[PDB]
Amino acid sequence: PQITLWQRPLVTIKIGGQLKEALLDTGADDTVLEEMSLPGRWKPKMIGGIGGFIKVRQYDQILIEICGHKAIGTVLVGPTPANIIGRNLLTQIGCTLNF
Amino acid sequence: PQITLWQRPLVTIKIGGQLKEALLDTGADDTVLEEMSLPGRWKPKMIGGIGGFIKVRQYDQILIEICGHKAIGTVLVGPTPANIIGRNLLTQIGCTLNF
Ligand SMILES: CC(C)[C@H](NC(=O)N(C)Cc1ccccn1)C(=O)N[C@@H](Cc1ccccc1)[C@H](O)[C@H](O)[C@H](Cc1ccccc1)NC(=O)[C@@H](NC(=O)N(C)Cc1ccccn1)C(C)C
Repeated sequence: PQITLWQRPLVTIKIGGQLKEALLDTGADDTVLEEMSLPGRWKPKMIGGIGGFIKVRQYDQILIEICGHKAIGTVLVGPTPANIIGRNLLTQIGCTLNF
Repeated sequence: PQITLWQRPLVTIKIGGQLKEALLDTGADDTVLEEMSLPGRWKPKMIGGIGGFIKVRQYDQILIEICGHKAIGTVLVGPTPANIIGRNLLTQIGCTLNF
């Protein structure tokens, strides 16, 4: 598919069995998702953004499915205001920027 | 061009006379550049992201060239970690996400 950028590029992702929407984000290095409790082992982390840093938990090897396309990687869960799909999972789904 | 996202998507921009690099950022509504003097008048604004809010100066109707493509649009200047080109100028240059 081709997403245009008139609206925020939101898509549905299936993660841990359930669907959520998430923003496709070429300027994020990592994927950050709203608070949820996944089974599994995690690590504390801090990630930063325009106004400062926030505390998150890192899960490794999570399968997500972004418009039919699976990807496996690291996800950070924390008190974020949006669910953000960053480049670590976007590379796996073959996604490009074209102008 | 077609840009893959294995590395951070950074381009050279020309603005005010300067060259700079900025990130092409689909997850950003607006464009935020590090502090500079730009010709023109400006209004204070706040913008936010992960971590909170910063104070930015707003300049409207600013010419900017991203990879040899011109846009003319609003640019916010403030103390951002990174120079970000957001969706307000990516649609002028005809950028899409494809996968
Ligand atoms: C730049 C700013 C105007 C932009 N804000 C924005 O678009 N807003 C607030 C409108 C809005 C409101 C509600 C929903 C959606 N959008 C923003 O920060 N967007 C975030 C997404 C977001 C939106 C709202 C709340 C919280 C998050 C978007 O993720 C940007 O890609 C942002 C850009 C950025 C990059 C580097 C440094 C600062 C800002 N990435 C990030 O914040 C990511 N950080 C990151 O990847 N970093 C810091 C690594 C890095 C370092 C240096 C250079 C590049 N990358 C994190 C989500 C992990």
